[PDB]
Formats: sequence, structure tokens, C-alpha cells
Amino acid sequence: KRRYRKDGFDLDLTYVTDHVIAMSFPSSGRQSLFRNPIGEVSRFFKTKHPDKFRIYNLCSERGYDETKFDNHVYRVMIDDHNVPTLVDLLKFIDDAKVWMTSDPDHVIAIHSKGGKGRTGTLVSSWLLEDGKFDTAKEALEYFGSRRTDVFQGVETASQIRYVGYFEKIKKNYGGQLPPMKKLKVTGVTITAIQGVGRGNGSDLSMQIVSERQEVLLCKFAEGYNCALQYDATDDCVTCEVKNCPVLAGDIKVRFMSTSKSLPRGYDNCPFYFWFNTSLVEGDHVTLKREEIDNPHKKKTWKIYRDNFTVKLTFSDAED
Repeated sequence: KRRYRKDGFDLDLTYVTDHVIAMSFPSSGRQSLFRNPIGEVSRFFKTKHPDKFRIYNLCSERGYDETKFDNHVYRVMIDDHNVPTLVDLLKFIDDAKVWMTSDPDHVIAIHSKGGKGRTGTLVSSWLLEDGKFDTAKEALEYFGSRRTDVFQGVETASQIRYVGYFEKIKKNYGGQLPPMKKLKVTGVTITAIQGVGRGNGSDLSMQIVSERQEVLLCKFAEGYNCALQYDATDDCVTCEVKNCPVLAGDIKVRFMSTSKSLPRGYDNCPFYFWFNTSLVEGDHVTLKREEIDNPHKKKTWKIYRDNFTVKLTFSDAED
């Protein structure tokens, strides 16, 4: 188990490396799910790494008394089962890099609620930055082998994607954001639709979210900002998307259903994903089952079949 039971401490805490710690939330309130008493976590860092630690809180949902950590806490606002913006991810990387380069004995402790999904995203990103790994896949697998025992380390497909994005940023874009590409979504295509909701796209709606605001809503059956086509022969739906505003940066696409058959997973919906417009190649992005948030869980694999995919078609909106 990922339980630290050494030197008179008992904490949900992992040394991923000698200087990089992953842990769950340092709690003080009512006993709920995850349970690291903040007094003990603070005692740990003050005893084991005096004046040489920095704590990263990745929860958008909850802060705490940071003076328990002598005010050495940096917050990254990420929603549970979601991803940081690439802007925020790079910000974090730079902060950690400055901190770590200043003293070889400096440590960083990254936490979220469980110290799983969000924590794994930034831990694996840091490990790429520090050069321990050269691919996202290996960094993620390492986090999994050290902490979560999940094969790919993190909780969602978008989390996997975003560590991949960081790898691309380091390798192809000199550690900085790629040149911005502005896009409009003009279509969405979903394959292997039978058995998903009403099996014909009629139950489905799609919400596009940018900077924590809804920027487009499409309701398929109704033709609300769209025009649905169902082809039974190809077991797919094709939906023309109308009136999409110019999209830039990190975009969250959520699919909702009026269907009672289709279960909700993370993010209070059947399936969703994040992508970044600047890392889109060509005029589409296509995601397989394992690349979509919620269908990526094997528990859903008799609903989302092996050929379940979602494709967004884009137009260039640079002008």
C-alpha cells in the first residue's frame, strides 16, 4: 500500500522520488474519504525537510491553513477529474524548477484530494522536466508503479493527454506554449452509437467550455445550434455544429444525455474530454475509447464498444 509508516509517522504519502512526494489532502474537518491529519503532515515536513519543502495544492475545491506549512504552499486550481490549463501547468513547472534548482536538498510535495489523478498529472510532468523520463507514457507508468497501482498512473484520459502535451511542449516547442491556433467546431461524429443512450444520438447534447464558462451548447435531437444525422449502416451519428464561437486554448467538451440507460461517470456526465486548440493537427481531432473521459474505464466497455470514437471537425478561425 501507498501508506507511509516510518519514523513515527503514519500518512497517505509517497516518495515518488527522493525529492518528489505525492500525497492526499492534508485534512482537518470531518472524517471523509481521505484522511491525512494536517498537524501530522506539517510535522512531517518541519521535521524531515526543515525550511526545504514546497507544497502544491492542486484542488480548485478546497484550501486549508497554509501557515501550518509556514506559508510554503502554491495553489494550482484544477477541478477533480480534470486537467490544469497548459498556461497553469507551465507556471507550475517554472515555479518548481526555480525552487528545486536553488538547493539539491529541496523537495516538492504535490497533493490533490486523493493524490491520484491531478497529482499524477503534475508529478509525471515534473519528472519529464527533470529528465528522469523522456516520454509521458513512461513517466505516467512510473507514477502508477510508485503510488496508484493504476497501469497509466492517473484517473482520466485527459490527464494522460495533458502529460503528453507537456512532453510535446518540451520536445517540439522549447518548453513554451505552441503558437496559438484559433478554431471553430463545425462538426461532431460519434462512432459505435448503438447501445449508447438511445443508440441514435437523439438523447445527446454537447457543451463546449472555455475558461470555466460555457461557450456553446448543442442539443442534437432538437437542432439547437446543430443538425443531427444518424446512419444505421455505419452505426454512427454525424452532427453539424452551428454558431461555434472562436475557440482558443484549453477546451472542455462535455456530452450530456436525457437517457436513463446511460450512466454518468466523472464530471456529472456520460463522457467528456479536454484538448488544446494549438496542439490540434489538421482539421480534426479523433479520440478512441481509451482517450475519452469515462469510456476509458473498463467497467463501461459493454456500453462503449472497442470502436467507440468521437471526432471533432474544425474550421480555421484565425481571421
